[PDB]
Amino acid sequence: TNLPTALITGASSGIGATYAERFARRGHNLVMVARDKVRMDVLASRLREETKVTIDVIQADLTQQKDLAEVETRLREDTSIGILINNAGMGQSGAFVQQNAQSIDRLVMLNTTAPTRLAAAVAARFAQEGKGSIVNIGSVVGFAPELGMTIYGATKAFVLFLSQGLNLELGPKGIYVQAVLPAATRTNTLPEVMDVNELVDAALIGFDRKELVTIPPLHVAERWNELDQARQGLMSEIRQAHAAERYLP
Amino acid sequence: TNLPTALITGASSGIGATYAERFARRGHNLVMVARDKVRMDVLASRLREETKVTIDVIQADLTQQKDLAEVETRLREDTSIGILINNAGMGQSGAFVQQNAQSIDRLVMLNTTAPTRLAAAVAARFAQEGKGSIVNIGSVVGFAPELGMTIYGATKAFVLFLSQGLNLELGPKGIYVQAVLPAATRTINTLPEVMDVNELVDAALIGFDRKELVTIPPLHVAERWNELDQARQGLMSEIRQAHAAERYLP
Repeated sequence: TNLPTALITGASSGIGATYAERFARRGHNLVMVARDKVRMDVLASRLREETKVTIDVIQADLTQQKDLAEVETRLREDTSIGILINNAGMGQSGAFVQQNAQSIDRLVMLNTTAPTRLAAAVAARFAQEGKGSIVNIGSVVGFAPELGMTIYGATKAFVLFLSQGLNLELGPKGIYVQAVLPAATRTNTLPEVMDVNELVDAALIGFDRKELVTIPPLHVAERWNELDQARQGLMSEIRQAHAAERYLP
Repeated sequence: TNLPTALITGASSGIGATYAERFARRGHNLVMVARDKVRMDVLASRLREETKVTIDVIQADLTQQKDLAEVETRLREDTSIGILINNAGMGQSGAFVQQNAQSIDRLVMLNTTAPTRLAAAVAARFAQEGKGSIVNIGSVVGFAPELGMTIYGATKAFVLFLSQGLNLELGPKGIYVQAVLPAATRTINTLPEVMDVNELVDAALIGFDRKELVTIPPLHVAERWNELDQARQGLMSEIRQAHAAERYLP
């Protein structure tokens, strides 16, 4: 019974909190990372009592260089960590013209820079060990510029490409890289939205099946294949020596 | 008659330097932004002699908060600037496991954070004026995780999405947002498969003058882009958010 320890960012609520509970019941030791230390301690204390696994709590604001460097160091040196859940992330509030220099910095930093750096911290050790799993939490919005969340969607397009690139680089080294792409998730005079428990349960079914790109709210799985095929179809017609004749006078 | 001033980042060499020469010959005043002030001043001096336009040179490291804030201020306050060429960018050196925390920060900052912030600096004024043009320099690598430049390609996937999002948001305000996606561009025992930077920018400016939204000069079959975008929306058309698909149900 040698289950690897799982480090999970954004563990204080929502998708991260559900991942923590899931892996703890499966028998995995945990390292919980979030900005809200109080909700983490409450959740971690309950999971210790129920599942009897060991859980380390790391308070970290991954928009800060000190906090991000501390989590990187934990990922590099803790040889027991064999699973990274790149879950920490934030949304965009308002239109593009309502955004701030501070808001743009934080949104890219948390959704793009931090998960890339955490993946880099583990990839060197994972490759030497010949095993390891990296789960990046993307978003369906990464496919939908029409939704008006331009910067958030752009960071999620980054996350999907990162996952695809890491699989091709690290897959042959024995490393499993999964992209989980939720839609609207629950993390009144209105009914809608998917329960976070259903989302993580679907994501873990793909995880156990070693699925590379997992989109639970996608009804027709073939649509993803056709998108990837269309992507490669475009690349197959790239001729780099000269511009196409439609750009010639 | 009254051609707007163009601010061009990464103007010291390559695509940025070529955009500068092109817009100066058309009659546009320029604001050149780069870290290499010596090479920029050489270029700007030559363009002043040839085209007789005015050129302001701003030495700036767009990975730095102070320098980026100065260029933001210039874009917000200089009402003569009507064109933004988001060209500043750097490549990735080595595999993912060879990357550094320092290298990752700079790669994301220069290729993603800086162009987004510069676009935001102009968009507020552009929207009030009801006109303006934003040209984001992406890359074909944004379509190709197979090329092994994972972080660089990811930033270019970011830039393309940013361009698509800005067109739908700022287009209705009268703002033109173009995505220019080069492949290998030249900025003896092998066959040439790199495009001359002059040919790349000339193709990009033909798309610019035609108000093309996504311009991929090395793409031989233009329909491939349409089919990709259609497939993208086709995937979105099958998104059902209430429950997970039955393939994830026991």
